[PDB]
Amino acid sequence: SQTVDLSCLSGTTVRFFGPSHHFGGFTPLYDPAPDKRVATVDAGANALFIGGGGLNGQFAKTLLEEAEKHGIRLTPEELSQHSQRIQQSLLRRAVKSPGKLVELDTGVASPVFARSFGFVPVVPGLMWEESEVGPNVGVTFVHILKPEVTPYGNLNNNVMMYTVAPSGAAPDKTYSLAYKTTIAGVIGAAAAYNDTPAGQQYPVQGLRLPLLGGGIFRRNRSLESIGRANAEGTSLAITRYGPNFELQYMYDPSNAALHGLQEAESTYLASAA
Ligand SMILES: [Br-]
Ligand SMILES: [Br-]
Ligand SMILES: [Br-]
Ligand SMILES: [Br-]
Ligand SMILES: [Br-]
Ligand SMILES: [Br-]
Ligand SMILES: [Br-]
Ligand SMILES: [Br-]
Ligand SMILES: [Br-]
Ligand SMILES: [Br-]
Ligand SMILES: [Br-]
Ligand code: NA
Ligand code: NA
Ligand code: NA
Repeated sequence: SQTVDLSCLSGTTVRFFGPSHHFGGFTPLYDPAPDKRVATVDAGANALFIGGGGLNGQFAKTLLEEAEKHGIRLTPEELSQHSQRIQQSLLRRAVKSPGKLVELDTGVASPVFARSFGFVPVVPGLMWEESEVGPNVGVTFVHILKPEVTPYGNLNNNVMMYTVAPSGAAPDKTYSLAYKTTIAGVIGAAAAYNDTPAGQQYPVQGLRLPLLGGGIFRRNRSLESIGRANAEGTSLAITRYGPNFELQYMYDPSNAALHGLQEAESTYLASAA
């Protein structure tokens, strides 16, 4: 990988991953010997389950494999239904206190989650058409994982996030608004989490991100337009919340997130001329 500080993100450290040793080069969600706590952001489904294909399926696999090692009986179907129930409940609570981090009651049982939070920057569907961007867009969840499903048994791998990105089929104007809102929810939820009691003990020191909306959600939208939305949304979210953590972009052979940030960086260099 290559790591640089971006002036257009107020000096935030960004790590751009190259191809991994794995088939297809995909970046692992969690590392075997991390020296800081990097929360990886699931490109979630509108229906809020952990499962299915792509990156969301890789999160399911990671959690299911750790559970199996610990002798926890947890099927993919149980994980899908459970994570959906938890996150539906968090979404309901978050919509009732929009723009605030909300926490699920600690009395709720979970085989995977020790503590769970939700955040909507604005009520989904209030400022855009759900028929265009899709349901539940902009919600981000933060989960502290139970030790028994924490990758490598390493405490620095005990936080995941889960975010619902807009559909690429939406018109440009509303897509840009929904996308910027979504990135605000990602950075804002993590920054807010770091101001909770749980976050004092387990601070998030980096985010590991895909290009959100860049998989099956993009439909016929160009990766270029999505990289531009990500660069603008990330710049704005960092201006709002001033997070201390670094950003990492998982390997993408299109380099779409990278290209969006490169364009914004050069523009920033020229902003006084
Ligand atoms: Br690797
Ligand atoms: Br490592
Ligand atoms: Br849905
Ligand atoms: Br399933
Ligand atoms: Br709102
Ligand atoms: Br909605
Ligand atoms: Br917002
Ligand atoms: Br807390
Ligand atoms: Br996607
Ligand atoms: Br944009
Ligand atoms: Br922070
Ligand atoms: Na759905
Ligand atoms: Na599945
Ligand atoms: Na996504």
